[PDB]
Amino acid sequence: KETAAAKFERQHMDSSTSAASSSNYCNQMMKSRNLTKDRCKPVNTFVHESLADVQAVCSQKNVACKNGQTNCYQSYSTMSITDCRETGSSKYPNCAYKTTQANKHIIVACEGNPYVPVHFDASV
Amino acid sequence: KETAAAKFERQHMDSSTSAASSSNYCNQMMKSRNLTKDRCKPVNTFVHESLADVQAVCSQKNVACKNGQTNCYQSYSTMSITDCRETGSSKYPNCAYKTTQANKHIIVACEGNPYVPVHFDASV
Repeated sequence: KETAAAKFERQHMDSSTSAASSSNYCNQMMKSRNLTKDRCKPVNTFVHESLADVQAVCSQKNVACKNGQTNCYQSYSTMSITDCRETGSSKYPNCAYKTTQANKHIIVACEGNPYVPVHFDASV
Repeated sequence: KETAAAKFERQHMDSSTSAASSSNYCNQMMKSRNLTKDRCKPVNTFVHESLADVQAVCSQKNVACKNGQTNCYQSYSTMSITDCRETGSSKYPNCAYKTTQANKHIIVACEGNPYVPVHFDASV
């Protein structure tokens, strides 16, 4: 039974390399992470920093979450990210995404012991 | 000097077939990849996925290695593989193998900068 922490890592961490290198990064990554398996997940962000650096966000700027909870944290620094968004013509089972690389702060919800990210709330 | 990363590709990649389909695959491959030179390597697994799909596993689910180290990673999806296991009546230099094809999650050990597969740990 996947933990919320593990889910975060499967959906949002890609510490492989510092940049999405290819226009097809999202198509490959979305599939390699199980996010085109039953339906196309429409929108997803991958963060290209070390796990340690992303976990450290949980001791940075405390902010409200979109849902009203107060266990969210904004990274003090910007991070290398890739935004994956399904195209307007994408239709399961041939999921198609446009890849956009950015450097932006991330906002995560943190929970548990160890106290780690369990939800990606936004990039800013 | 063969790198560890190139050694893994020699010993464990074979992105040319979708499977095995052929009882003689391991007899041919184990020899062809230099795995029967000094002895009959007793067990070995080949992966029938792209090189980028196997290298992407080093950013996938972190799991303990069988030897207790921490640098092993399990694929989120299943991958086409072929296990090769030396038969009971195999005698070097005439190494003989049973060929079994499967679709299993793979577990690899990753090392280096760039962080790449260097050992095939297990399939599950």
